[PDB]
Amino acid sequence: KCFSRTVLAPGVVLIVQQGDLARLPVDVVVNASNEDLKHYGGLAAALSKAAGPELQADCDQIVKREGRLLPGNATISKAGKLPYHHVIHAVGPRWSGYEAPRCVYLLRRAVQLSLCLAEKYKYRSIAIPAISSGVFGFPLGRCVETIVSAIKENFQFKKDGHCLKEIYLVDVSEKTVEAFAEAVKTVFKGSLVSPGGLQMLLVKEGVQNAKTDVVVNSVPLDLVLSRGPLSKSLLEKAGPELQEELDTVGQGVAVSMGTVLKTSSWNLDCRYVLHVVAPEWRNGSTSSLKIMEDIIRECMEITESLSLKSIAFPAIGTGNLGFPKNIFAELIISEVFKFSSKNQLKTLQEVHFLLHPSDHENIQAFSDEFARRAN
Ligand SMILES: Nc1ncnc2c1ncn2[C@@H]1O[C@H](COP(=O)(O)OP(=O)(O)OC[C@H]2O[C@H](O)[C@H](O)[C@@H]2O)[C@@H](O)[C@H]1O
Repeated sequence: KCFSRTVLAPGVVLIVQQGDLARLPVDVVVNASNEDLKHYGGLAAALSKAAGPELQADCDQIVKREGRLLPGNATISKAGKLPYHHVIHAVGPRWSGYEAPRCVYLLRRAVQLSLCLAEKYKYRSIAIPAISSGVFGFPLGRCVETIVSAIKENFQFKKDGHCLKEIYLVDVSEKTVEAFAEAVKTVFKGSLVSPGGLQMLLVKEGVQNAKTDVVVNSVPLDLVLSRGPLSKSLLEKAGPELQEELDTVGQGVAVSMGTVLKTSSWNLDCRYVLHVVAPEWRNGSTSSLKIMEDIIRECMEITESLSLKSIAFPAIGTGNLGFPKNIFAELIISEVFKFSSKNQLKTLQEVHFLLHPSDHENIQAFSDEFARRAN
């Protein structure tokens, strides 16, 4: 039983249907999974059954070679006896009344990530169930608006290249599908304040011209500052004494992934510069998403321990490391929120976002997200 049919964009159509994810006319289906890729209850169990042990087997090996996933994550496995080659496994969040927005955030990261994945393997049709709604507790109303919002933003934010044409939104119960069809109906000043007081300023200057107490740079494993365009602009403006200081502070240290080192500002108008070695997008890896949230937390954390009052973040990793810009905007914003609410800060009160005037995708990404957050 089909319900509605909606156009997103030329060639692309969103279809709410009733049906069984096991037997559907699409390239790939999305599984509501957990952190271990274990499929012991729910639909994922329905899927495992039909697929046979092959389905679990690959998962098990995926979990032993890449390790457990975390909420807000998605990977891709063999399908076994299913009418597909692959299943996309989306690990949605567990639902908590207190951490609502972070839950909304992670449910949506999962959906976004799973669209990325299907797009990577060039699929042109996908089936998505109401992830999280079952045994992870996510109230059916918010769950499905979030999924639909996620999908909208996928085609709204960058039209530039897309393999997907058919997105099915599925379930076997009639009410979940009613939700979905209601959800689709509903779905179709750069300055926020978190609960605990700290505010985030959208700012459209070169990072070199920033005037905060702390500024973050993104830099490679051997710490040369001349390579990336962000690093280059700081190097140029500060003086070469920043390269000399950085190489000397990172002397006795086996520079790894998620490494943060502090230097003084020289020519620059800030007091200190935090230099950070950000992870490659690696296709949206679990690691990449941890390590980056961690850097973000550490730089704010450090800053509170220096008793400083303000810090300037650029779109780190959205250049050569290949982070889809929207995903990042929304990664760092969540993290500033999550962090501010959970701590009682004494001196940190202002996170600025420095976006090059000529970087419209980054200006765009952060605006849209700021708009949602003020909405
Ligand atoms: N002057 C500026 N002011 C503000 N933003 C800027 C500026 N210049 C560039 N951006 C934005 O800055 C963003 C980041 O661009 P990238 O410099 O590649 O850093 P990355 O974090 O992607 O990683 C690449 C580096 O790290 C790796 O180890 C590589 O070896 C490189 O050294 C882009 O969105 C720019 O639009």
